[PDB]
This record gives sequence, structure tokens and C-alpha cells, in this order.
Amino acid sequence: VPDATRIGRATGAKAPEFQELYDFDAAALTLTSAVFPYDSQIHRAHVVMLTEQGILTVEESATILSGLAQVDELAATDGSLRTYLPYEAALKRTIGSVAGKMHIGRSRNDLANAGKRMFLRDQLLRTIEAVIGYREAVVHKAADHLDTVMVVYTQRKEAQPITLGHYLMAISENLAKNLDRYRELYARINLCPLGAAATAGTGWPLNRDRTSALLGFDGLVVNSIEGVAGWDHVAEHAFVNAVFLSGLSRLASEIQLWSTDEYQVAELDASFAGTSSIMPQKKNPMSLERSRKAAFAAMGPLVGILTSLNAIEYQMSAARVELEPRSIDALIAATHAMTGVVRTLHPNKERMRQYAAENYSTMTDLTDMLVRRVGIDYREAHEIVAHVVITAIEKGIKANKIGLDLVQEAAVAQTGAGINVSADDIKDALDPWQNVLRREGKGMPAPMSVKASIDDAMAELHKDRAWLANATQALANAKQTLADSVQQIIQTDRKYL
Amino acid sequence: VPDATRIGRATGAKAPEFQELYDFDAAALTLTSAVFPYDSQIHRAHVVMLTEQGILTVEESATILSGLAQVDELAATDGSLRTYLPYEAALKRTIGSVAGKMHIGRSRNDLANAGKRMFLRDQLLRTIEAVIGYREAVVHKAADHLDTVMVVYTQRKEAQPITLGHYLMAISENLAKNLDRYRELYARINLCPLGAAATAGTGWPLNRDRTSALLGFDGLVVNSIEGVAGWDHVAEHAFVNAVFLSGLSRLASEIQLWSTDEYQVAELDASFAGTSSIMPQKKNPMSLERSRKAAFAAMGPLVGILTSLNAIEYQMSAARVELEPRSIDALIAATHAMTGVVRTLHPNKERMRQYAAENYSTMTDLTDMLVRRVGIDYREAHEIVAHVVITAIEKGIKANKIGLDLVQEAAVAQTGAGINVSADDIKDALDPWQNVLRREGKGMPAPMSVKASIDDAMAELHKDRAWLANATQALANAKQTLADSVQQIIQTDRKYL
Amino acid sequence: VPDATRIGRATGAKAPEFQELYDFDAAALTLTSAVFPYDSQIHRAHVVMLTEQGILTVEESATILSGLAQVDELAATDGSLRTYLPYEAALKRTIGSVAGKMHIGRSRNDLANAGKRMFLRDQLLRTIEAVIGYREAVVHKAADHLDTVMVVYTQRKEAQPITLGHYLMAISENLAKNLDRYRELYARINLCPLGAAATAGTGWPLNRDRTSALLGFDGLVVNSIEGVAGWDHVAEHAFVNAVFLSGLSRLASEIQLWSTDEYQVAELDASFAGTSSIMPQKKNPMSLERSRKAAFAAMGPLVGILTSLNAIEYQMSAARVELEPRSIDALIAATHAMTGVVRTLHPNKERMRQYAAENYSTMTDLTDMLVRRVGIDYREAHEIVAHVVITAIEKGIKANKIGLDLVQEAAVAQTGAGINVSADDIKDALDPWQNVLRREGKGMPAPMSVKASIDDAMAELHKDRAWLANATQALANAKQTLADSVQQIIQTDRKYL
Amino acid sequence: VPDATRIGRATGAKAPEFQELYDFDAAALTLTSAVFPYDSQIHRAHVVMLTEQGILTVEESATILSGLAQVDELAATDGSLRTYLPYEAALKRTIGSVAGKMHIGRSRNDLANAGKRMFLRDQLLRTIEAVIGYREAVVHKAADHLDTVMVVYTQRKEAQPITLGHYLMAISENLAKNLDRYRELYARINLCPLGAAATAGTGWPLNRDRTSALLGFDGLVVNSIEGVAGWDHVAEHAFVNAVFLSGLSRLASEIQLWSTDEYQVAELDASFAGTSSIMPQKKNPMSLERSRKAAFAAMGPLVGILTSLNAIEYQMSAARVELEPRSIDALIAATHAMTGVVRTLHPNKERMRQYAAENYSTMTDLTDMLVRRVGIDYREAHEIVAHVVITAIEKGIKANKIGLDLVQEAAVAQTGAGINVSADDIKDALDPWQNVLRREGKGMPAPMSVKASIDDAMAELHKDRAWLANATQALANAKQTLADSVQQIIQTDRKYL
Ligand code: NA
Ligand code: NA
Ligand code: NA
Ligand code: NA
Ligand code: NA
Ligand code: NA
Repeated sequence: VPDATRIGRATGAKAPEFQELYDFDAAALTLTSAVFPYDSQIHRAHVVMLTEQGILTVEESATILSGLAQVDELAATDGSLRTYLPYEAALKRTIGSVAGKMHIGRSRNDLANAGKRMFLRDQLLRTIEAVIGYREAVVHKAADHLDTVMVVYTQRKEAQPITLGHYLMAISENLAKNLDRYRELYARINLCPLGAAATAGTGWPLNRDRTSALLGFDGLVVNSIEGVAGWDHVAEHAFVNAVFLSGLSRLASEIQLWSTDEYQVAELDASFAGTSSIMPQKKNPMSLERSRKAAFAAMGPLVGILTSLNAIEYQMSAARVELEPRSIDALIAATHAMTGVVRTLHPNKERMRQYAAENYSTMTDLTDMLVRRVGIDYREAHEIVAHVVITAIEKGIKANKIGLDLVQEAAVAQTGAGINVSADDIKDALDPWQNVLRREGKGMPAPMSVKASIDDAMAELHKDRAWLANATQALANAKQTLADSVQQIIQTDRKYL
Repeated sequence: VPDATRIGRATGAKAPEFQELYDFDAAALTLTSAVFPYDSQIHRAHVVMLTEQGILTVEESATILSGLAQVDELAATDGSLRTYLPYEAALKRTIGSVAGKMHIGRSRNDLANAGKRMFLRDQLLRTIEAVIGYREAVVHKAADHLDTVMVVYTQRKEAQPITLGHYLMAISENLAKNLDRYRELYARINLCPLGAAATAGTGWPLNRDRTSALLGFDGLVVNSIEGVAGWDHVAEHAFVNAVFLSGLSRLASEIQLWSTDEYQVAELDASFAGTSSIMPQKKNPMSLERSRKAAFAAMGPLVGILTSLNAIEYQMSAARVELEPRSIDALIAATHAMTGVVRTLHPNKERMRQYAAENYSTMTDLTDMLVRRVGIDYREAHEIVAHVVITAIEKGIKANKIGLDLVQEAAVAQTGAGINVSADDIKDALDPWQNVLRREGKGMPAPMSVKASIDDAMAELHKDRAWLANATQALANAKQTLADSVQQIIQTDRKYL
Repeated sequence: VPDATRIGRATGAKAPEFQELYDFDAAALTLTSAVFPYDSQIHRAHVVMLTEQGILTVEESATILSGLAQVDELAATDGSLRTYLPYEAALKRTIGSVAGKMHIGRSRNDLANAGKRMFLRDQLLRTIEAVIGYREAVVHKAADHLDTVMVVYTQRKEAQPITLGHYLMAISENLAKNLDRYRELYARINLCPLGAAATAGTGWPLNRDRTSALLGFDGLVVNSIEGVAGWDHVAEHAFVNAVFLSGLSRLASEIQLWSTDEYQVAELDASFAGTSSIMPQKKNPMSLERSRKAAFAAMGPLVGILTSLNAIEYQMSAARVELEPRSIDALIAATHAMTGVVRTLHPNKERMRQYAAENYSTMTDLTDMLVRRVGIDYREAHEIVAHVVITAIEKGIKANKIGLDLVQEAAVAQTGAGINVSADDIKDALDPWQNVLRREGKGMPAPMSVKASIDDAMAELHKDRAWLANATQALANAKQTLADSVQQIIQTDRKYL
Repeated sequence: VPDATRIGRATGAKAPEFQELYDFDAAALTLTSAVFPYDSQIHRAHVVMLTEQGILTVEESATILSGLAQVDELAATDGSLRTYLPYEAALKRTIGSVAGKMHIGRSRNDLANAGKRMFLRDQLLRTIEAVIGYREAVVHKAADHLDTVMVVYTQRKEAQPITLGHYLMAISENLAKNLDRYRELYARINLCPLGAAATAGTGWPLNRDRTSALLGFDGLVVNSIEGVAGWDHVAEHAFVNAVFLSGLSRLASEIQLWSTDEYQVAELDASFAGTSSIMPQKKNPMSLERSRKAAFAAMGPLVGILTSLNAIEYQMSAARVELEPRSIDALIAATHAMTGVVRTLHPNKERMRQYAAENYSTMTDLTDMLVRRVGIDYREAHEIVAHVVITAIEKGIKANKIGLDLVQEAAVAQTGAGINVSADDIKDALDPWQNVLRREGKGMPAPMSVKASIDDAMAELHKDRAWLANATQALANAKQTLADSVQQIIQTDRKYL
């Protein structure tokens, strides 16, 4: 069956990244279902630690660990077994009363905090990977557009000439700082609260560092109250998502304006646009609007979480609001969609240049030229050039057709006196490519300057990927160590005890 | 005239920190007035840099710089001169048309972004200092309460025995992470966007690193669009304030419950409480409630700022919402108030111990004892002890009066069988101080464990203060370098040119 | 399999209303699935209207309408058919190209706005029914507690004597105003935007009033742009939910404090409490905390929706955030839970009276007595009585043991002079039941006054139920008229054409 | 001194409504200063009522009332006297100890709730007046633009032809519903809580209806707890402000896009635009952006207030967040600014018509014509016309130059067959004015339909003004009755007692 939305101007298939925006809502797991596999890993790590500590015998440990595998299989289709007390009761029905010993020295409170952290930790690495991919698309696109002259806007009005590459490198710098925010957050998420038990620790001689290591954490949440009451990392995860997405909304909005029927300086790839069921002319920026929708929605978890923390004491509380899978899934869909939008965007280079040459964004360079050539102060030069623009608009003279006569008349009308500049001084000031070339300092649009920023960003992206690879491998190594330990116990009991 | 609110049970004067909560609203500056002195520093730094670059002569620079001092004095009483174009026009009226040259290579856009950053930077150091003072009060209070046995709560129900010191060290760990959040933010705030001009840089040969150094920044906002469009640091400052304050609200709420007429396990110092105009019995927790009010209000800037960023393009925009002085002033007042609340809080040690001994928080240790002594699983032990509690409540037996007979009856009623434990096993399990001593692992309430955390926090506080001293001195050194440079130019022109 | 959470002090089963809090998240529909049946009704109403207008023949109409029934059945298990263009394409595959004629004069834009309104309209009646049930439980509980003397709190400190009935009638008045907010909103939700088509109407001669009537709407959204761009009713629905739930959070918090181990003036029914997996003494207020959680979470949709409206133009936009089924489902679960909490709450009448008599809430009446009997001004009387309290606390004298000697000493200590009041004047002022009886004006706790409020609320509840019955019946009558019209067309075509 | 921002293209003076956006922040009162005059009226009304009830003698009443006038004068310059206990103490210093009797039967709690309500009530009438003025400007502008053909947008893409009048009437309908929201809120704000005293009423025999009438309230907040704990009206006021302002942001954004350099279909009046300190070409939409800024900021109070209510019990609490004068002042400034923007907006009628005729918004009418003329279904007609657009864009054919040849080729290319329509059928379908005339139903853009909506809105505006006049006069009559009563008491005591 064909995709019934791909009619008229919506040619071909949706890009996969565009389709993600339509799929995440129905596919999202509940928080309980998303965290359950991590809870199951925690049971194994806790039991292994209790065995190292002599609290459980190897025989008891093996019986429990084999039972966990059986109950996990039951829970794959029976969602009622995905919360703790139901799961423990199924374990007791499966292996007998020794099941209850897996809770020695532990609570649902530290289990819940730890499992949520493991879920958020994996989702944070998923998010960092997606943000790196977005930054890669932005920087790699910029590298092909060092000569793509176009105007930059302030207050939704044409400001001065830049290049598309220069614009994209603003987004790259935004993303670099968001990657810092997320890595900083990761260090706070990746702390283990297990051993806090209910909120006060336990008299059982746990080794909190072992459980933490077996589960891939990089350190402990030390104080036992902080271990169960601490929630600021959840609020912070919601915040970084919201602020990151606000910059994604701003880029989506920018592109939506560029691709209006009236600006027509860029066009979305067909695979990132839809159409209308009634209006056959529509090429609709549905990828952009649904990406913005995700940005706006991300405000919601942030406010709910912070409201809940403002409403309680510094205690474990079941009233705290969570960061849920569907919210993260929306962020990933929007990030992937905007990655593809940027990669595949079609700039209209001729129209971009036309606006830059014709619509008066070159007037700052004309003003700076007067100051530099005749030494007047900036305020008087500005008033002369504003008069040039006013007269040029009234007479229908595009910026690139402004000449010596119009400039002299404005100087006379505004000052009573002419001004000692040549026709060539004016022509060169009004050339939009010369406007770009003259802006050659750090962070400015001249190609040599933008290329310097690209070179720096490519080195930063290498470091971004290395950080992610290291963090991912640390978790994979820990998960394998735990799996090996579980099999050692089960098999040694089966064959030798 | 006496403070008319200090009547009846509101004895003595308000503590100064308590009075701050009443004073900040009327005393707060507008953002324009708060940022204006930083704008004036920017004018000096920009002009000095233009002089180094040969864009201004020393004579022009001296004329401008002396004029800035004159207009600054006018603006001290004439608020109409505290925005840019009015200020520049007053400068022109004061020194002549050369005033206009101070805007060469610059815009209101990069000026505004930089001045706001300098304001927020100083307010961030102010906030870090206040948060350090709060953490100092918390840790120093904890050190005097290693033996102050009391219950910890979960879900507003008595959970297990801890000490007041252990509780306070949860707050210390919360604050350590908030200090990290603020220092991480500082690195993003303390970047200079000057040289971006309108949004695209300039053809004038500025030295962006010099202006940055003269103003105490540690690096540049490199890309010129990011320099004027970037606002994520403002959202992030609002967020860290909100999350930090949510933990302050939680502590205030905790203390408010402790000091209810019904709990009566702590009492506010008289200097942090008020009374009622009608009800003479009231000792009201006004310091706590107004501190929470500031926490709730801090949600507002966070949402407004993020909404504004979600509403625009990746451009300079006058539609962005700001973080305003009154919001930061409220945070500081609440932080100071809670610092004094904690320092001066009066715990009722006898009542705290009574609740711990009598109200069943020791039942976990009774359960753990059964598991440890007779080897039953945790789930069956829990059911026996729950029956002990149910029977004890029905018969009016306080926890510390539970004995061998009641425990054996519960085992029989719930299991048909007695249980092989002694009267001394039970007595020791129900002793709340022994509950504390048994919880001796990392982050647990035993005195040796809490003291370890205190020792660590004292070392961390030394590092917190050193970071703040270094950051403050860097800004002071830069401000003196700028002041010296300005005087060099003015005096050299006056005497030698 | 037993409910594994019902162990220890969590006796019996969860109340059904309590269980609802655990079930709504996994059971919630997506918005697409929730709105789809309303979209299907819209197709029928639009087609019937087109038939009345002569745009479709009866034969074309019958073919389409029979096909809608077939595609609806396919969509019951194939979720891919629950959005418009996929559904229309399935209709074309089922009945042929005439399927396309059902879109004459219509768009996905007016369809979407109308279907969302029909969904929200039904959910608003569901919510009004639940809020009425909550108010019923509150008022009916109050009627049994006109004599249940207890203290009211301000600032979490004991204030003056009231009754439990008086307190509950505050909640009733809150709920009356929330019911007004919801009925006011209903009038704006129950307006039909169909006929706006894309945003500008259509040249086809639709009868917008007929489609509206067939779908149960009470009027039109007149202007075609407002018909597709209008979203304020969605924001308003989110707001009323949030403000209503904030009052529900406040009641839940109040009850949570009453039922602390320290206040112990009320106890939750066992069917509304849980316990701990580790601490056998816990009787945890899980119903209250999860109800508050829903209140906090309701802030999220409100902010996301308003952010999205602040981010766009006055246009149809796919970037607008929606009010989703899971949010409404949470509100209903919390409302039902709190209805059952209130109905089944167990006040400890003796302890309530003890606090009222002993903990100094009667001091206002002692002060008023001095003013009334000896004519001193209120401020001087207040200072004398504050001294009484200070001395009584120091000496360990409960309020009901304060006598003539202590009052005379306070008058002397604070004023140098005794005071001409009798022992009986004091005894009667300190009797907490007399405090209640003396407060006999409108809205005050005396039984005759509270009963007057109950009588008024019972009359209001009758009107609340009548409004709901009328609104529900109007929708049921319209749905039957539409169903009859569809069958008339299908059967007339089958037999007579 | 000239307005230094009026340089270059910022000709003339700022409009007064535009200047309001720059002035409100520094001019705003604190809440304490804004509410103080209402508190002073409450003192008079309470004292008059106590006199009617015989609680105060006429002589005591006269002494108090004359003293209130003296302390009010002191407080005009001494802000320390603007809170209750300081004010009462100044009254005692002025007239003696009888000052204390003005607090008989009252608290700061009911005083505060009532004074805030009187402040919000006046600000709500101020807001309703401003919203009526905005609606007047919108409707009166629409009446001059029934023939101003232009495109409407969906998803920021050109959709179909409408008129500027039709668009403005969408805003009028939005505003009508916001006026309903505000009048509905007024009925809840204008209820008197006085007589609740601390929270439980009083044994003094107050006449709560008299105090209410003297202060202009229309009814009571009956239950005494609701009288002091009730705050939902504050949250609701914040919400209506936020939702109303979101529609104002959307109109501002719409106009900002219309007035881009690229759309250029409208131009702001010079008096509502600014310029740049650096870029002389700028005509910046500063009125629009600062209006949007106010909209975004209005989210903040809404969230803070609701957070505070979610954080407490159903009690009087000093932790509740308030709606502050500066927030309302911002709303009024933005509403006035947008009133002037709309009144003075300059549409470019020729460019609006050009886009409507050339940029393919007429394609729906071409599609509807095929269905109507040859009877094909809507889906097949849509596919043919989409091909027309695709081919026309590729060949550079503007919509109004599409003819029979291009339509037949598209039918053949997409269907293998021609289509039986004439050149005149096509020409008439592509005429944008005929597109408007054909859309003649309720709420559609044809002039006769828009004029019907204007006639209805003019009748509604008459009713809006009558409601406001009645509500205002009721408050003025009450204030005069109170003033007369105060003078009666003072003068009768002076001359006859
Ligand atoms: Na950070
Ligand atoms: Na954290
Ligand atoms: Na930043
Ligand atoms: Na309403
Ligand atoms: Na509405
Ligand atoms: Na209300």
C-alpha cells in the first residue's frame, strides 16, 4: 500500500528521518517498560555483590540468578511483572522463598533511582550521538557553501551580507555548547545510588563500589538521602533537552522563512516536505513544523519536574514527575529530521545573491567607507546613507544601481555639502561579495575566516566522537563483566557444588 | 520607630537575612540600570582597543574617554541617558562630533549582549559566594550534630533512624552539584561577543582578543551570529537558579514540617520567625515561606526565556526575554535567609530521640535481625514484623516496649511457628542509636561515616572558595588594567600632545 | 495471582479508584486513536450535509456511507488507517473513485480542528462528571462532621478551632468555581469549525449549520481563519485542568499532613494506602502522592500549548501542541482517587479535639474576650495574651489549663496592672467548642452556619447534575439523528434506487 | 532634547503607544505600593461597618477615620507605612490606642486577600477597556478593507485568496472570546472575603454584606477558609493574560512577516518602527518584537502562581506567588501598541493582489472547477492540478498566465486523457477576486460575508462597552457612598457629639 500522503507535489517517499516524526508517539514505551530491563540488570549486580560479600552463598546466588532469567522471559509478554513487588513474587513462585533474599540491603527506592539513571544514561548517549550527527551535517554543509553569498537577518529584516557557510557555523557553535551541557550532565547522571536502601543505608555489609562498577557507573551518589531524594539530574536532563531544542526550533523557523513563497531563497528537499489534501500548489514544511512542535512540547516535562521538586521535602517521594521515554523519543526524531533537512537543503544561490545585491544590506559598508575615506564620524555618515536609502526606495533604485549622483544629493540634502568620494569607492562598497571579503576577522563571513572555524569544528567533532566512544565502551565492558560473573556463578553451582 | 511586626512571640529584631526577604523587591534595579555601568566599561574598552589598532588617534581617544566620565556622571541622576543612542547623543553634546567615532566597528547588538553577560557574570559570582556560604552553614551545623539521633522521612512518614548531621550532609552534596552547575555555566557566560557588531562582524580591523581581555572575559563567542543571537546562557542561568532554589524550597519545607506544633522536633530562632496580627499564639515560619515563594517565582523567568527562544529564528531579536535583577536578588535573599535559618536552628534533641525510639522506625533493623539470625528470607521476615507493628499499635505498645512475647505471637499468628531469637536480640534491634551505629557504610548515618563526608566537604569547600577567589581576582585585575589604560591616554594627551 | 503490593500493613485490595492511578499510563490512547472515531462521525455528517445540498446524489452518498462502515472496521485493527489521507485511500480501494467526493468543500484542517473539539467535548463532560462526584463526596462527608472539632492551620501552624465539616466546605466552594470554569469552557469548545475548509471557506454551497447540528455542536466558529487557526480553547482546557488539580494537590497535601505519624489526626483507609518493600511499619499515602504527581504534570501541557501559540502566526499550523488523552486520563484517575480518599477518610476525633483544646488555637477568643469585657484595644489585648502563651509554654501548661492566675500575671508583667475578668470568662474563652459556636456568621464553622452552606451546596449540586444531563442528552440525540440519517440514505438507495 | 533613537529611517516621533513599551518597566509600582490605597479603603469600610454594628461608637469611629486620612498622607512619601502593622502603629502614634480597635474582627489575611482583589479588579477593568480598544481598531480597520484582496497562509505558505478585512475579522472573533474569558473571571475576582478574619471568621457580629457593598463587591467569598486560602482567581487572571497575549503575539508575528523585505505586502507606520545604530537601511519592527516579548514574559507569572499553589495545603500561606503590577502594565503597553499598529498599518494593495494572482493560491478553485464541470472526484482533480503547478513552476508560468494548453497537457500527462473544460472556465477559476467572491458563506472572505461579520461585531462591541460602563459605575457609586459615610461620621462627631 502506497504512502497516501505522497500525492501531488509531495513526490517520492518521505525521508526516513521525516517519517520518524510520525512514528515516535505510537511506538514510545512507558517509563515502566523502558526501565524494566535496567532493573533486571540491577538485580543481577546486587546479587553478585551480595555473593562477593558472603551475604548469599554461591548456591543461593545461582538459584536466584537462574530464576531472574526465567522471570525476565515471562515479563517480555506479561507487563504486570515489570514493577518490583510483582516481579519478586513471580521469582518466589519460580524458585521458592530464596527469591526474597535478593532484596537484602535494598529498597524499591534505591532500585528505582538507579534504574531511572541507567535508562537516562543510555538515552543521554543516544542523544549525544544524534546531536553529533546533527553537528556533522551542519559543518559538512557549511564546507560546501563558503562562497554562497546571502543576507543575514536581524529582527526579521535584511541586515548585512554573509554566506550560508557562515550562518551554519553559528549553529555549529551553538551545538558545541549544547554538547558540553550534555556531557556535564552525564557526569551527574552516571553516579550510582545503590546502597542507600530506603534512604538511610543498611546494617548489611554491602560493597557499594562493586555494585556501581558492575553497572557501569563512574562513582557513587554518596549520601543515602541524596541517593533516594536526589532528582536534580532529571530536571537538568529536561532542561538541556529544552534549550537544545529551542535552538533547533530557531533553525527550523529560519529555514521555514527562507523557503516561503516570498523569500524563495531555499527549498526543502521533496523528501522533507508534504502537501495539502485540498490545495494542490502546497509544498508544506511539515518536517520543520513538527520539529518545532517537539521543541515546544519539551517545555512541559521541564516545568512538571521542577514543579514537583518545589512541592515536596528533601525526601524520597512518589510525587516527583519523571522524564519519560516519549519525550526523549520526540527529541531524537526532531534532531534526525533536522539533520536530514540541513544535509539535503537546496539553496537558491542566484536569488540569495540578488537580494544581497539589491535590497540595501550593503549600506553599512557604504557608511564605513565614508568614515574611512573622509573621516566624518559614524553618526553623520549613517544619516547621509539613511537618506540614500530613503531616496533610492522612493525612486525605485536597487542598491546595486546606487551611484555617485544619488550619494552626493543625499550628502547635500542632509548636510548642505557634497562629499569627497569616487564612483569606484561607492561601487566597491555596494558589491555584496566585497562586503563578505572585507569581514575577515574571527567569526566573520569571509571564506578564510569561516574555513578556520570549520577546521576547528572538525577537530572538535573528532573529540566529540571520541568522548562518546569511550563512554559507550565503558558501559559495554561493564555489562559483559556482569554477564560473565552471572554465568560463572550459575555454572559453578550446576557442575561443582 | 520600632519594627511594628516584632510583637508578641516575634521577639527581638528580624535577623538581617530575614529582613532581606522584605527589602529586595522595592530595592531592585531595572535591567537597564543594572547593565548601564557595564556598558560604560565596554565603551572604554572598545575605545582603547580602537586606539591600539590605530582607528582612533590618542587625541580622539582622550577626548572620548574624558567625555565618557562626564556623561556617566550625568547618567547617575538622569536615567534617560542609560540606553545607548541617548548616551551617545549626550556624549556628542558634551565633546562634539568625535563622540560618534566610539561606535566604529560596533552595534547596539554586540554591546547589549556583552553588557548583559558582564552583569550576569558578576551576579553569578555573587550567587556562587552566597551558595558557598549556605553550604558552609550546612556543613558546620552538621559537624555539631553527629550524635543528634532523629528519624528520616520518606513520603512524609517516619522511615528509619539517622542523625541531623547525616541529613544536613544530603543538602551539602546537593549544593556541591549545584556549585558545579554554576561554575560550568560561568565558563559559557564569560565569553566576549564584542566584534560581532550587528551580526556579521565588520571591515574595521578590530582586535577582538584585546577588547575581551580588557573586560575580563576568558575567551570569545567566535561566530558573529552566535555573538548576537546566542542566548542559551541566559536560559541556563535561569535554569540553575530554578533547580538550586527547588532544593532550597525542599529544605525549607522539611524544616517547616519539623517545626509544626505537632512534630515539634525543631524550632526556628526567634529572629527568623514572625507572628500574627490577630492570633497571639503564632510563631510563624515566615522566613521559610518567603524563601519557598522565591523558589516558585524562579520558574517564571525560566519559562519566559525559553518560550521567547522557541518563538524566533537564529537571529538577533528584541523579542527575547531577559533574566532580570529582581529575580537574582530574590534568590540571594532566600539563600541568605536559609543560611541563617540553618545556622540558628534549634533541634529538640529529646523529642527527636523519643520519636526515633517510639514510633516504629526501628522495624527494619528488627526484620534484618530475623534474616541474619534465623536465615529466613527478607519477604517472610517483613510480614512477621508488619504484624508486630499492627498488634503494637492496636495494643498501644510503643516500639521501644516491644519484647519477646509480642514478636513470638506475631511469628505464630503469621507463620504458625515461633522464631529462635532472644530478648537481647530484639532489644538491640529496637535501640535507635544502635540502628544508627549499624548503618556505617559510605553515606550512611553512623558518626564515623558522616564525619568522613564532613572531612571531604570541608576540603571541597576550600576548593570552592579558591575557584571564586581566582575568578573574582581575574575580573578585578582586568578592571584595573582598563582604568590604568584610560588614564594613560587622557593624561598623555593632556600633557604631551 | 495476588496483588503483590498488598503485604504487611497494606491490607486488603487497592480501592478501584487507587488502582486507576497505576493503570492510566499504559492504557492511554494516542491522540490519533482517540480522535479517529470522531473523524469517522464527521465524515458521515459532512456527507449527509452534501447530500442535503445536492452536491452528492443519494446514490453517491449511500456508496460512500456504506464504505465508511467498512473502512472503520478495517481501522479497528489497522492503526495506519486512522489518519485522513490513508483512510480516504482505503475508502477508494473499497468503493472506487467516488470516495474522493467525500472531501468536496473540506480540508484536513477543519476536519482536524472539529475532531479534536469533539474529543475534548466528550472528555470535558467526563471531567465535569468526575468533578461533580468529587464535590458530592466532599459535601456528603461534611454533613457527617458538623461536630468534629479540629484546628485549622495557616502557614502550617495551628490557627483557630473549626470543624472538619467547615474545612470540607471550603473545598466544595473551590469546586463550585472550577465547575463554572469548565462549563464556561464547554461553551467555547462546543462550536463547529467545519466549513472553514483549508482556512478560507469554499465556493461549494455548504450548509454549515446542518453539519454542526448533526455533530451536536451548539454554534459555529464563524470566521474561517478562526475555524482552523483557533486553539485558545485547547490552552484553556489545559489551564482549567491545571488550576483544578492544584486545588486537589492542596487537599491531598493537607490530608498527608493530617495523617503523618506526628499529627495523627486522620488515617487513610487501608484501601488507599500502600507499604514499603523494606520498612514493615509503613502505611504510605501513595494515593495522595500519585494524585499530586498528576497535578504537577498537568503544568506541562499548559506550558507546551501556550509556548506553541506564542511561536507562530494567526494561521493553521502543524507546530501547535495538543492536549493529549493521557493527560486527561491522569486527571480523572486523581479525581476518582481523591473522591474515594475523602469518602473513606478516618478522622481521629479525640486527637483532633485534644489539639484544639491544648495547643493554643483558642488564644484569639481569649484576646477578643479581653477587648469585649474590659474595652481595651485589640493590640494591647494581643500583647497580654502572647505573654500568656509564652509563659504557658515555658511552664508546660496546656491551653485548657490556663487560668485566672496566669492571665493576671501576664497582664501585670506586660502592663503593670491586672485585668477585670473572671475565671469563668477565661474558661469559656478557652473551650474549643465554644470557639466554634461563637463563629456563627456566613462561612464560619458553627454547625448552623456550615449546615446552611451544605444546604446551598446540595441545591447547587442538583443544578450541576442537571446541566451535565442536558449537555450529554443533546450529544446523544444528535448522534442518533445522524445514525438514522445514514441508514435512511443507505437503505433507500439499496431498495428504491 | 530630541529622542536620540529617531534617526535615519526612524522619522518623526515614536507613537505614544510605542513609547509605552519603553516606559512601563521603570514606572511600574511594587505590588505593595499598588495595593496600599485599596487597603486604606478597606480600613474605612471595615470601620464604618463596625460602627453600624455597634462595635465602635461614632466617636471612636470618627477618631479612627480622621487618623486614617493623616496616616495615608504620611504614607504618600514614607513607603515603610504601606504594610499593615507599620500602618497601624503609625495610626496609634497619631490618634492613640483606639487605633487598635480598627482590627477588631479582622486579620492581615482577609485584608490582604481583599486588597489584592480590589487591585486586580481595577486592573481587569483597565484590561477590558484596552482589549475593547484593540478590537475596535481591528474591526474599524477591517471595514475599510473588504476589497483588499490578499493571500491567507497556512504553515507559512500561500494558501488561498482572502481579503485583509476577512483576516482582521478572525482577530475580532478571537478577541470576543477573550473578552468573555475576562468578564467570566471578573465575576470571580469581584467577591469579598472580608469577615474570614484569620481563616475561621470571628465571634464579633460583623455584617459581611455591608463591608462588601461599601467596597463595590458583587457577592461574598462565603467560606472563611476559601476567603483566605483561595487564590485560583489569581492563577486565572495570569492565564487569561497569557492566552490573550499569545493571540497578540501571533498577530504581531503575522504583520512582521507581511512587512519583511521579501514579502513587502504591508509596511508599519514610521511611528511604530525604529532603526539601527549601525545599519542605515533598517526600518525595524520594534513595536512588534517588544509586544511579543510581553506575551512570552506573561508565561512566567502563570507558571510561578500555579507552582506555588501546587506546593502548599488548602491554607492561607505566605508562599503563594502574586500577579504583579509590572506584568499587567506590560500587557497594557503591548495591547495599546498593537492597537496603534493595526490602526496605522499600510497595506501594499498592489503587491497583495500580485501575489494572489501569480503565486498559485488560486489552484483550489481550478480543482473545484474540474470536479464541478466534469464530475471527476476531488482526489483525481487535485492530482491534475498539482501537475499544472509543477509544470508551471518549471516553465516560469505565473498562475494568472496558466491557460487551456497547460491544463490539457497536465490532464494528459497524469491521466492519458484530456478534460472537457473551456479557456473561460480556467480564466475565471484563476481570477483571485472571483476566488474571493465565490467564498460567500458564513465566515468566508466575500465582501458581503465579511460585512455581515462586521455588523455583528459592531453590535457586540456596543455590548462590550455597556458591560464595562456598568461595572465601572458600580465601583464609582460604592466609592462615593463610602466617602459620604466617612464624612458623615467625622462631621457628626465634630459638631454634635
Ligand atoms: Na552544566
Ligand atoms: Na544531580
Ligand atoms: Na551558551
Ligand atoms: Na471562564
Ligand atoms: Na476559544
Ligand atoms: Na476563584
